Amino acid sequence: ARTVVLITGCSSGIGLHLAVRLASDPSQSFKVYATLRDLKTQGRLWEAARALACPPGSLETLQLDVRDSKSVAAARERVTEGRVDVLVCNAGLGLLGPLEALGEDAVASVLDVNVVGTVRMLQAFLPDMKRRGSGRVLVTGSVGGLMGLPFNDVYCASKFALEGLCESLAVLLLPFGVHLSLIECGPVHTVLGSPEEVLDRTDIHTFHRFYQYLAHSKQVFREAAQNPEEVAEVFLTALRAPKPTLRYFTTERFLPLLRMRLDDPSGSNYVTAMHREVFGDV
Amino acid sequence: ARTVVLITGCSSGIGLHLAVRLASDPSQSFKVYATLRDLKTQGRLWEAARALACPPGSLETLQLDVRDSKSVAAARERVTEGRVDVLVCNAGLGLLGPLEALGEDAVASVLDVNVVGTVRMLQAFLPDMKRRGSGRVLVTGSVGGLMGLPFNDVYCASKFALEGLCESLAVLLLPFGVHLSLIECGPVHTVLGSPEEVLDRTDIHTFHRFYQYLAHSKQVFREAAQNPEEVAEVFLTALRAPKPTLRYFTTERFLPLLRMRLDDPSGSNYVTAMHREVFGDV
Ligand SMILES: C[C@]12CC[C@@H]3c4ccc(O)cc4CC[C@H]3[C@@H]1CC[C@@H]2O
Ligand SMILES: C[C@]12CC[C@@H]3c4ccc(O)cc4CC[C@H]3[C@@H]1CC[C@@H]2O
Repeated sequence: ARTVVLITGCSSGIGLHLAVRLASDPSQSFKVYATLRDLKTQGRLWEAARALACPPGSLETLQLDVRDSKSVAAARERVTEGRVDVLVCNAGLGLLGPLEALGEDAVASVLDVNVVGTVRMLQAFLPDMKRRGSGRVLVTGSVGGLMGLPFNDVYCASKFALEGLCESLAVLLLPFGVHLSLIECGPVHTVLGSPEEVLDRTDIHTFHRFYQYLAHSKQVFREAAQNPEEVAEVFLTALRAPKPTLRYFTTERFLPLLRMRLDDPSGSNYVTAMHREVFGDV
Repeated sequence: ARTVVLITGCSSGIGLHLAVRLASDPSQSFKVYATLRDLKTQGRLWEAARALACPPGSLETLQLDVRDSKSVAAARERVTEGRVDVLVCNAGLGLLGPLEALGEDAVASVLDVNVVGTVRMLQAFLPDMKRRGSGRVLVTGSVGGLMGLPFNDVYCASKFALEGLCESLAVLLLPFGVHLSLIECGPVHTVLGSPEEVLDRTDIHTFHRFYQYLAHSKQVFREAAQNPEEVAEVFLTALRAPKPTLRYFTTERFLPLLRMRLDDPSGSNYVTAMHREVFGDV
C-alpha cells in the first residue's frame, strides 16, 4: 500500500502488535517492514498476521540488528519503495537488578541497543525525510524515561536518554516538516536473574529490598498493565495527528507522580514518595 | 587529611577547580585523589595546586580511564586509606553537531564515558559505602540533562541518562545512609567540527540552523556563564549538607524554561518556546 512503515523489534510485544495492527488495517493503506534482530523469531509475527488476515504483501520481515550500522544500512536498501514514511523506533532491552550485580557487558548492551541503536536508525533515515520535507518518527518511550525506578537504574538511564535525544531533535525538526513523537508506555501485557546469582553479587539488605520491589511491581502490573491493543492504538493516534505533539501517554495513571516530580526540582519529594510507595517508611 | 575524596576528570574545568578547592581548604580536612584519563595532562592541575598552596599530601593524581573497568579497579586499589568518603563522578564529554554528521564511534564514546563510565565507578565504589552505611556521591549534571537542546542530541541523551540513573539509585539508597546528588550546571567559564566537514555531512538548511544555534549559544555563554569558583562551591555546599537533596542547581536562570517544560507534559510548549528562543519563528 501507500504509507511505508518500518518498525524495529517486531518479534514480540508492542512491535509485533503494532506491525500486524498496521498491516491489517481495513484501509489497506500501510505497507509494513517489520524488522527483527534474528529472523528465527519471526514465527509469532506470521501467526499473528495470519490470524488478522493481513493481505499478502502488506507485511514483510527484514533482519535488522540495531547494534550494527551495516545491518541498518542493508535493511534500508531492502525498502523497495525507496522511502520510509513512518519510522517506528521500538527495539528495546530491559535490565533489572541491583546496579552492582549487573554485568558491564549487559549494561553496555542496553545502552547500545536502546540508545545508540535509535541514533543509528535516525542517522540512516532522517536525512531522507529532511530532504522530502515529510516523515513521522515514533519512538517507544516508557514512564521509566520520565521518573527513576529502583532496580531499573540502567533501563531508566536508557529511556531518559531517549527523552533527551528526541526532545533535542524535535526543537530542530519543527521547520523541516518531520515529526517526532515518543509514545510513553506504562506496563503492558506481554528480564531477571537467579536469586542465587543476585545474592552472590550484592548484600543481604539490597537483596531484601529487591524482593520487596519485585513484590510491588507484580502488584502494579496486575492493576495497571494495559492490553497491547490499547497501546498500539496510541501509536496510530499519533501517526494520524495532523500536528503531532512530542509525547503521547498511553495512560494518565502516573501523571500525578510525574507532577510531584516536576513540582519539586530538588527531587526530594519524589524520592521520598517513591521510596514509601515501593518499600515503606525509612 | 580525614575525608577521602575521589574525583574523575580533573585535567581541566570543574574537576580541576573542585580538586584544588578541596585540597586547599583551610580546614585541611580533605585528602583528594584527582584522577585523569591521561597523566600527561596533569600539569594544569599541579600549577593550580601550587598557586593555591595545597599542603603536601592533600592531593594525589591517579590515572583512571572510566572506559575501562580494570583501570577503575586499579585506581580503587591505589586509595591507601582503603575507603572513599566522597566520590565525585565528573568525567564527561560533549558532542555538538547535526545528528547525521556525528560519527557512530563518537556517539558511542560519549555514552560510554558519560553514562557507562559513571556506572563503572558506582559499581566499584558503591558496595563499600553501602556496607559502611555512609558515603556521598556527587555527579556533575547539566541543565542539558533537564531539557533538550538542538544540536546537542547525544550530549543531552547522556546527561538525561544520568538523571534517570541517579534518581533510580537515590530511591533505593535512602535507607543505606549513602547520599547521591546531581549538581546541575549551566554554562561555566572553562568540541565542534570544521564547517566544511559538517556541511559535507548534512544539508544546507540544517547547516544554516547550526550557524544560528552557534550564534545563540555564544550569546547565552557571554551572559550566563558562571565562574568555576562559584560552581565548585555548590559541590561543597552539597557535600556539607547534613541531608543532601537529589539535585542542586548552580543557577536558577533556567528554572522557568524547566517549569514550562514540566507544566506541558505533551512537550509542545517547550519545543515551540525553545525553537523561537534559539532560531526564531517557524
Ligand atoms: C517501567 C514500566 C512502567 C512503569 C512500571 C511501574 C510504575 C510505577 C511503580 O511504582 C512501579 C512500576 C513497576 C513496573 C514498571 C514497568 C516495567 C516496564 C514498564 O515500561
Ligand atoms: C548545556 C550547557 C548549559 C546550558 C546552555 C544553554 C541553555 C539554554 C539555551 O537556550 C542555550 C544554551 C547553549 C549552551 C548550553 C551549555 C553548553 C554546556 C552546558 O552544560
